[PDB]
Amino acid sequence: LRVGNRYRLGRKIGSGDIYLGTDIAAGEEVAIKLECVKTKHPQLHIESKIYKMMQGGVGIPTIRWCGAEGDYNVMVMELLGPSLEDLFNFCSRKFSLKTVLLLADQMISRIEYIHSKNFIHRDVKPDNFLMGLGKKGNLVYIIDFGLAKKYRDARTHQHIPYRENKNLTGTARYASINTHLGIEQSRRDDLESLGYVLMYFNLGSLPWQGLKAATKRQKYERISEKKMSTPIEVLCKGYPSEFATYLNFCRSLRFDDKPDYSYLRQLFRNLFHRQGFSYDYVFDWNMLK
Ligand SMILES: Fc1ccc(-c2ncn(C3CCCCC3)c2-c2ccnc3[nH]ccc23)cc1
Repeated sequence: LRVGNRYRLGRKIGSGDIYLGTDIAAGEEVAIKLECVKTKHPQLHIESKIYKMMQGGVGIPTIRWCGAEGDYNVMVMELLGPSLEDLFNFCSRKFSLKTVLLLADQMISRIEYIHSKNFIHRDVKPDNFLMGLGKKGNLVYIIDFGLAKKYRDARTHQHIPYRENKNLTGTARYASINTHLGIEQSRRDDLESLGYVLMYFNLGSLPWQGLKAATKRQKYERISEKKMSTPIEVLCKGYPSEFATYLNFCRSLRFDDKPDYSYLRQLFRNLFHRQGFSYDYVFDWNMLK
């Protein structure tokens, strides 16, 4: 079907829904996200506004086209490759220290860029980072701005107020302690969540993963409690101290503190150099044959 002037829609990729497509005119594959014009909760146009504000940043996917066609609102992106969850599954849920550290360097940089554009992400998880294709295959991208919010006024740089008594909107596995306590999310929270993602890659799972409970809200209570009763030195036992030092620093941040991103990158860089690794972008999955 003839989306825009110059895009052919293909079959679904996964999860509105995501499709493979072709830029017929340029001879490139693309990713297409459709949303029905009458949902109860229209979101794509809002998301697209944010993706547009992010454009030009390293590892932000490039919008080809937004519009509407027939029954649908439409956004078209340059094609990207598999997520970190997909590549983690493909690697038997085991990443080397070198791979974790290569990813951590880029991942901190993307969150910092988002924050520079006056937003917080609030769904930092392996599924929302994708590797590029082709020439861009060494580059980690971030996606999914459906849960994102402005944390300061674009002009006045005025932080949003400290609020309580909130819901847990994102993914519970990687959520911050302050999020479980129902406190308003800020920059520190995106970074703490990254901290849990990194240990996830180290361990193959997290200790509060796979808790049975009867209801959903009961399951979140159980995750919260497990997190809050698992000291950082226990979570990180048997891995370089840097993972612990990073999570402790994140948990020390005040609501409206600007994180020292540079310090966090330097932490993992120094570890990287002590191990004698080279920044040559050869991830575990590149060595498959
Ligand atoms: F305009 C957009 C087009 C696609 C997407 C998207 N959402 C989710 N994904 C993937 C689907 C496969 C599982 C992992 C998440 C995409 C997506 C898929 C492929 N290459 C892409 N390039 C940019 C986003 C995206 C988001 C906005």
